Amino acid sequence: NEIPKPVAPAPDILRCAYAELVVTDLAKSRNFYVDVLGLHVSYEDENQIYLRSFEEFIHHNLVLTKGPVAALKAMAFRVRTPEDVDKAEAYYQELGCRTERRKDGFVKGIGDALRVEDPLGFPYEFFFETTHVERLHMRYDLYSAGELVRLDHFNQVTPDVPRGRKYLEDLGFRVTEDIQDDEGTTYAAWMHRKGTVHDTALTGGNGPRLHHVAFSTHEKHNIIQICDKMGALRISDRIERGPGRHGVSNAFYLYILDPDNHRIEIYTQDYYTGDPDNPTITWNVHDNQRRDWWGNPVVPSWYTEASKVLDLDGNVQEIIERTDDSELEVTIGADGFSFTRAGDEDGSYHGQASK
Amino acid sequence: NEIPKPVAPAPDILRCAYAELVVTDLAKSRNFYVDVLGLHVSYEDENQIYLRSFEEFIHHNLVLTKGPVAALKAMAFRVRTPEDVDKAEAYYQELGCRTERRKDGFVKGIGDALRVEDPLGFPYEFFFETTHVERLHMRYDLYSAGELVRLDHFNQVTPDVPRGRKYLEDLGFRVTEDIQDDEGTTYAAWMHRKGTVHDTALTGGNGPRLHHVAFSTHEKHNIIQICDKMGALRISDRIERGPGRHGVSNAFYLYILDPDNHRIEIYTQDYYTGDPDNPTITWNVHDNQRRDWWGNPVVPSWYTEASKVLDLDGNVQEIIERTDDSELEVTIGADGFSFTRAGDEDGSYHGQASKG
Amino acid sequence: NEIPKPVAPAPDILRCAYAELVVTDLAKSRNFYVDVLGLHVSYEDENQIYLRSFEEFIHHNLVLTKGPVAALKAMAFRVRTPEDVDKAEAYYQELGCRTERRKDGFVKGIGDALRVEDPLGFPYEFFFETTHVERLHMRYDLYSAGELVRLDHFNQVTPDVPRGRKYLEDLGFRVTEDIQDDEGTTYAAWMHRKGTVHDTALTGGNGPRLHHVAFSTHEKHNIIQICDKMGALRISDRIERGPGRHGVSNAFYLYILDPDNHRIEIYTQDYYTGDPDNPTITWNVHDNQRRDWWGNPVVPSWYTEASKVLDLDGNVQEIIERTDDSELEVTIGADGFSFTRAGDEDGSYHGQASKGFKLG
Amino acid sequence: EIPKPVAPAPDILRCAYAELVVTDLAKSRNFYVDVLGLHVSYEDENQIYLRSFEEFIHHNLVLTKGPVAALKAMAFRVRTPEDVDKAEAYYQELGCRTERRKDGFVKGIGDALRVEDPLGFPYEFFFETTHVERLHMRYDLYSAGELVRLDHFNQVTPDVPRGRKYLEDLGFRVTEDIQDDEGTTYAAWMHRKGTVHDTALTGGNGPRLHHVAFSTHEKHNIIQICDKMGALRISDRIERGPGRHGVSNAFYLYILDPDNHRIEIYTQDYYTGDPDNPTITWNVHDNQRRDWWGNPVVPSWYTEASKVLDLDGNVQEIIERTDDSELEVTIGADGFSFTRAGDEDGSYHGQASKGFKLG
Ligand SMILES: O=[N+]([O-])c1ccc(O)c(O)c1
Ligand SMILES: O=[N+]([O-])c1ccc(O)c(O)c1
Ligand SMILES: [Ca+2]
Ligand SMILES: [Cl-]
Ligand SMILES: [Cl-]
Ligand SMILES: [Fe+2]
Ligand SMILES: [Fe+2]
Ligand SMILES: [Fe+2]
Ligand SMILES: [Fe+2]
Repeated sequence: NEIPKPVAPAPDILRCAYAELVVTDLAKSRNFYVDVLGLHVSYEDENQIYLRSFEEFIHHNLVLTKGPVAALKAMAFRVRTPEDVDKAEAYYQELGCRTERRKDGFVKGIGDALRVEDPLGFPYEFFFETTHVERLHMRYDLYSAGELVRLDHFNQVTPDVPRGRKYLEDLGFRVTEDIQDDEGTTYAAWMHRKGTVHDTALTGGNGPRLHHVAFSTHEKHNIIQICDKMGALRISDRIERGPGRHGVSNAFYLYILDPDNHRIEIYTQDYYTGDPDNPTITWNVHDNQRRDWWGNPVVPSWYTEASKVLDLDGNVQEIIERTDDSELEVTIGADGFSFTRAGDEDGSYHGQASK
Repeated sequence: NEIPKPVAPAPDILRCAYAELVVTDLAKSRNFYVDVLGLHVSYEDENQIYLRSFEEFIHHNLVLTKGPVAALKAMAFRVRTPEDVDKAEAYYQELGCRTERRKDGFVKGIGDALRVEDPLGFPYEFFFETTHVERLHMRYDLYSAGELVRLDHFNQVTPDVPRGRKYLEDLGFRVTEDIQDDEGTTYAAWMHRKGTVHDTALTGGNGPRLHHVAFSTHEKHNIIQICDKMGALRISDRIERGPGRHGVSNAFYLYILDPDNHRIEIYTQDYYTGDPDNPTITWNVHDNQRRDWWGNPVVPSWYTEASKVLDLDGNVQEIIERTDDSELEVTIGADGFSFTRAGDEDGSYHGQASKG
Repeated sequence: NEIPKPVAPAPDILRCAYAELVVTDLAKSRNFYVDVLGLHVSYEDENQIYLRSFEEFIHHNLVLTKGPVAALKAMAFRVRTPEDVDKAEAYYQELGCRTERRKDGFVKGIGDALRVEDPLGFPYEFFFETTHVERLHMRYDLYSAGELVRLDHFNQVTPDVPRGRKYLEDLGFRVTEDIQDDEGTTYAAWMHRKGTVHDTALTGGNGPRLHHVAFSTHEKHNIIQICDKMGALRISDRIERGPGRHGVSNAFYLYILDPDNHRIEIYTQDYYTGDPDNPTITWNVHDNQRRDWWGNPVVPSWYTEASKVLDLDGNVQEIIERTDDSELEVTIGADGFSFTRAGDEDGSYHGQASKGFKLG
Repeated sequence: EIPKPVAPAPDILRCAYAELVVTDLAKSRNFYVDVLGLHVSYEDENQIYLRSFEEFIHHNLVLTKGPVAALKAMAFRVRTPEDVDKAEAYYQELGCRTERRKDGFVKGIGDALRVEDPLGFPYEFFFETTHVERLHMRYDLYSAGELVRLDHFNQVTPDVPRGRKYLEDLGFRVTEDIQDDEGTTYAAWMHRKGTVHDTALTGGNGPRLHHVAFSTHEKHNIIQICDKMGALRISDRIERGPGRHGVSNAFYLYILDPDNHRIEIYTQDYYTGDPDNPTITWNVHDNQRRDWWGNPVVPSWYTEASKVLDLDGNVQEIIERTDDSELEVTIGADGFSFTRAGDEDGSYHGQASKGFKLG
């Protein structure tokens, strides 16, 4: 059942670059991503909105495409050279995956691009060529109190984390942190190319589903302001979880829900991982500071809800149920538990979440 | 039932000044307030620790007094003149309250002071005279990433909020914000002298009990650091609620628990209330943004748990039960309700707390 | 030349409330205060713009009034009761000052108001009645990265600081901080009613002139953002001084210049002064951490330039020259001196400013 | 011209640490540990080894007691052990003096190569290093001014294009630079790790070390360092700032250690890891290029820098810049700068911005 390593060389992946999300009401989505969140328009028409963060120079970090069923259509990684698109094609072909190459791109402002149904059922895109736009990094006349400054990562729900981890490691992603138990189950892994804690991450669950797309801010007060704004707009019900400090990654975070329930994380101030012997951190699944360092409870919807993903024909990918133990069940379910201090019943929670 | 307005003039109260808290293990409490929270020691011996915030010049903002039963011993307000302590004494005597006056103070660093058992059963102190100490407001060589800069307010649990409110208004406190419902019930009120949202507040519940004492920080990141530090110390279980943004008050906040479960709020960035026609804001009790503006749920312990208070002899005040509706029950209990948008079923909660 | 204490009781002043500035080009001024700084419009027409801060509930904190000569037309203080406007009139009449009373106000959204040519030549207004507006304190859908949240203070240039200080003390302002030297000269004083470091302040120099109006932010990053935005708009030449940490007041600060060179300070995180025995802090004029705690030099324009003020007829008040020693001259001038550490030659400056600079 | 070797360049990850010679170890310890809050990895009577809050390698700064304060080595970590062999072959082909120590020059570094590079600078290349407790979640230690990473070095060298070409051959990519309309280069910034820079060249007499830079999380952390220095009554050791840079867009501060070694505190520059990352060239007369808010650049910033040592520990001879001086063309008596290109309003002629002339 393992995914064999191709003999063909892996493409040299720089970073996560953009996501294409199918949305059902383009105007409602535009209000969320432009008016609430302040992303910058790179192109729009009656069918699509192309958006970028404050410090981006490539054409976009987010494409909103009107469609009948809300879903992730592609999660796109930029590769180092044009020849790396050829490498990506040969690599996935050797893996036995369905691939589609468009020499003029799938979306505006991207050139030669390869989309694939990857071995975990996810629609990945690889591209080098992209239309450069004005880098807005010093446009403080446009800067919002909640400004989103970079695209940081994706998070994928998949049933077998070790299987997916090994596949991503072969593609050159390096694991930085993970969550395990003493019995040897892996519940989640984080992995990177660009020298932050992650470009993508695997959350154990029924999949393929897209858990979230994450944008960063400069400072913690910028995340606070997003929350404050949502309260002023009386859409606080769309704040799912946070704001908090993560255990894994050490980042300050917030999770919010778009009009189609696509989950967006806002994230800041993780650490440098670019050294090849970067120390890998393993948390125990029962540690109540692993996800929220302050011990705040993880709402069940965070574990159970995630976005559909599409195949290359635009149809929804069938889901495979996780057979490994469930993080939700072992921590906050009827027979779950967590601790503040390992071995101490004081500050422990049994069959219950924290707080 | 109503508390009459005295003929005697009310004392001119400046602000909340300090609390004296009884604690059971002086060493454990010191470690919390000094090592974890960073408050500054004005004086300490084997029985008491006198602590002050970064910007304070009066002797202290907090006195920890070792004793057998953890409780509030005195909540103190400073008055404008020495003659206002005379006014306070005559005022509470007309109210028929027990009073006790000491020209040399009850605690170190306070001179002529009046303590009273007020009409709600709380131990109030009024004083003018205090020993000035080094104001540490520019001692950035001492400044902590979580620095507590000022004492901001107290919050009192009392069963009948309107009764208490009228009494505090006659005493010169002005109501800035409150929480009511559509059936004539008041659940909470905030009231001030110094021109911030409050110097004290009333929370409807069984009482007298002390809900919390609140200290300010300069910035929101200072509150975040307190949380981060508690995680590093592996004492995140002592974070009760927050961090968040309040609806009422608009302040950024955090609630933590000391070793005797006394609740401390960290608070920043409320607004100016010093004009006498300052607009009074009333929230509906079912508005899920009233306590946490982001809609985060209020944990039941925040409603049910609070500190004992002492009388002037040092004995615990008997608790009188609230008969008015319970904010817990009407918002997050089995028959509770809250809304995100008034009149919208979407984003409303029936018989449970927000966010799952 | 002491100003006597009246027998008539002083009005009970709450706080500074608004300033009326005469501006020469209303559109250019609106661009600065609304588009650059983010203040909120309460009312406007062809002649005036009425602006308020994020947390204000009275009608306005600033009125911009088109006129031929840019100047301060009124610094306004709110009093506690309607009766305090009568008290103000009686008080200033006893002081021998010219006064003008308008039962329906001088500017929109203010009711019964008294304006006075005060003993230092400044146009003060006292009022209680004002039209309440929507308080925007939780309108985070409007909140700017540089949001101005309150009006904090005024600062006045006057030739004789002790004379003015005594008069303001009789009026009920308490001095929180001052700058003096060891030879009896007062260079500046800060004084309050509302329980912050100040509602107004006196800066020694030729006057009457208005030094600045100050607005506060929530946090230091908000002030940084104003600077950053001015850079992006390529108007960094309108940043006069800062950003910095003050010694006096301990506030984080920035000084900028509007289209008519009216100086605006942005300010945050001073301390509580409401207790009646609040300790008064006196800094020595030669302490190089007194104005900028980090030792950064005070640009000469900060000491020399300030706005004209008008009398009740709208004519510019004549300027009276300061004869006391000049803060500029004694610190950064040719015979000037400043220290980092009292009594240490190392980190001291002789005949020049700090950090490697001299007067242009 | 410095030729491109046939031998492959070592794969450089990032700047890693500097070794600074200091004259009074206790006074230097007070500055770096007590004032700035850096974390001790090792110390004795001869040296102090210091790391930032988020570091896992042994150290980011070695303070070595010696007779003459100077930079002794600026060290870059390479990707594999074999890259140290590549460094050695590369610099030997360049004709540079090299010294190889299989067990390191300083504690907590293993196999290492030091070289006197073509610009006169003592560079070290290493892979092997002793891992230590990564303190990134130790909020019980976190100070209000916490220094979280080593970010970069800045080198003073007389001929910027000559140095830039050599660094490009070594794999560094230019992100930003400062030039004039007549083709003079005043400064260039260049990176390996995907930030604006790992090292930078400032036109001037050299070799000299301009500064070492550490990062903070947020801008308020830099403000606190200034506030703390005021409280300690050492504001005279704040040289320049705080400010926002034009070049790099980072929030910054420059301070001076007890031997006048300049330390920058820096935060919130941008991502440069894509290979077609857009370069940005600023005009030397643009008064927003160094401080975005137009604050004047203090003359000492342009004239003063640290000595550097050769592999024997002797001070490297200084070679004079012959290209135009940035100080002179901008803030000297014949200099000029502008706020808006072509606008006399907001321009400065023969003095610095904001009303000052040179002291
Ligand atoms: O600790 N977890 O909950 C994490 C850590 C990093 C992330 O970006 C995330 O989405 C989850
Ligand atoms: O803009 N300059 O002054 C710069 C920009 C970045 C730096 O790291 C520096 O030392 C100077
Ligand atoms: Ca003298
Ligand atoms: Cl609340
Ligand atoms: Cl000043
Ligand atoms: Fe994430
Ligand atoms: Fe409170
Ligand atoms: Fe001011
Ligand atoms: Fe630098």
